[PDB]
Amino acid sequence: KVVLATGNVGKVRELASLLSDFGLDIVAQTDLGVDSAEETGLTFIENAILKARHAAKVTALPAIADASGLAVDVLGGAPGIYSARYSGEDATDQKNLQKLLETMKDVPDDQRQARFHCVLVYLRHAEDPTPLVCHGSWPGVITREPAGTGGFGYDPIFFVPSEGKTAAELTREEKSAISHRGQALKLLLDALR
Amino acid sequence: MQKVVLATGNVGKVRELASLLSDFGLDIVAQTDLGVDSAEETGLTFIENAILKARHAAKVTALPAIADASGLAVDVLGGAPGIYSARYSGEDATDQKNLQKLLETMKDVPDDQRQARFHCVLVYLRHAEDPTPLVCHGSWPGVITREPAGTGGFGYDPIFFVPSEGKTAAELTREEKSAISHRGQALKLLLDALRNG
Ligand SMILES: O=P(O)(O)OP(=O)(O)OP(=O)(O)OC[C@H]1O[C@@H](n2cnc3c(O)ncnc32)[C@H](O)[C@@H]1O
Ligand SMILES: O=P(O)(O)OP(=O)(O)OP(=O)(O)OC[C@H]1O[C@@H](n2cnc3c(O)ncnc32)[C@H](O)[C@@H]1O
Ligand SMILES: [Ca+2]
Ligand SMILES: [Ca+2]
Ligand code: NA
Ligand code: NA
Ligand code: NA
Ligand code: NA
Ligand code: NA
Repeated sequence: KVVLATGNVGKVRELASLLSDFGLDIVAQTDLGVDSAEETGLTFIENAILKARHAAKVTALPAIADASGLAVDVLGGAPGIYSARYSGEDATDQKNLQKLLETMKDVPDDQRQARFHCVLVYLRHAEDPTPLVCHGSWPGVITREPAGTGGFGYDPIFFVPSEGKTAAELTREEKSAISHRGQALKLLLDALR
Repeated sequence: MQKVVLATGNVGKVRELASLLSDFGLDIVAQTDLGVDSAEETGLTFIENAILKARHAAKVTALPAIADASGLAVDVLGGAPGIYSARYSGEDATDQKNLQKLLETMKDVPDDQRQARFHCVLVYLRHAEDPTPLVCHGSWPGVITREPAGTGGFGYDPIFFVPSEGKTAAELTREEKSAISHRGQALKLLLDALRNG
């Protein structure tokens, strides 16, 4: 039994069944009454550990967490670890991507490079001194208009060159095969076996 | 021109890190030379403690920083001393006091139950608040001896037998240890990450 230490349904959709396929019994932290951890970390790695640790503390189960975000080159890597609250704590996925959009409206078509980052952590117990920490990243280009209805977050404005479409235009299987998250997950599963 | 602070006060670690970082092309300065005091290690993992030490140095000096958090995990002791390796014998701890304590602790542990592993995490931070530090790790299995042997290295090396070599970590040359240790492995990964960064 392993707790999935996220409240993000888009993350759950991209993780839970692949983890199950692998052979784990996955429980969403909300089912177990785990509230949101304080994300006080300055890096994806530290925040992923904090969220996994918070869930492992509450439940006494091993935990997997995901800290991820979008880094845009012209913005010096923003919104980065502040991706979820980019437009404030009114923030929704649509409000965040539209702010990003508005922010980049005068950025030339050839300067819109970006990269998604993902750190996945597996903690055997809350105080595991050697958690499995796996990361992935995924380069793309920020579009000027959203396209596609799949995925979540900034997916409609993230053009994926290798696919010739945005992340939201991919099927879930396609996106799982190549994303920052799918790359990290492959490394995590390798490490687990 | 541009310096990188080595965020450790452990001379044994400096001896094992500085020369390859210099060969790579980094201008390395030990944090003590810049007057940096030891950070408070409040982390529960090697990775968190390596990040905190790198960040403290980076903040104090305004230079990129590399830190190492490492320790010895003994199976029969449930992984102790672990992240508490440096302070194992307490507030007066020295390498010899720490290894002798561990010795004494393991006195009645049978020969087939003395397995252990060194762990190393190295971190590189461009700035104190770098959201994506380079984080590399290495581990190295061995067996705890009953008596110290060898004078090389530092820390618990005299009591860490390495089955592949048929001698303890302290009986290895500097070159032999760097080729196979938890730290040699992590450092080459870090150099690879730095180049490809
Ligand atoms: O902390 P948890 O509960 O896991 O949920 P969260 O959504 O608050 O998670 P983060 O702090 O890790 O927030 C990261 C964000 O990065 C964005 N993001 C992460 N992965 C994404 C993906 O695959 N596609 C689009 N956006 C993604 C996401 O929409 C948020 O803006
Ligand atoms: O924190 P810094 O300033 O780097 O110095 P420190 O010596 O306090 O560093 P740690 O908290 O990382 O302590 C780790 C320890 O693990 C031991 N250790 C680490 N690497 C070792 C090695 O290669 N051989 C023997 N012992 C080692 C070391 O002697 C300490 O007991
Ligand atoms: Ca969050
Ligand atoms: Ca220390
Ligand atoms: Na979002
Ligand atoms: Na989201
Ligand atoms: Na220690
Ligand atoms: Na030492
Ligand atoms: Na070494």
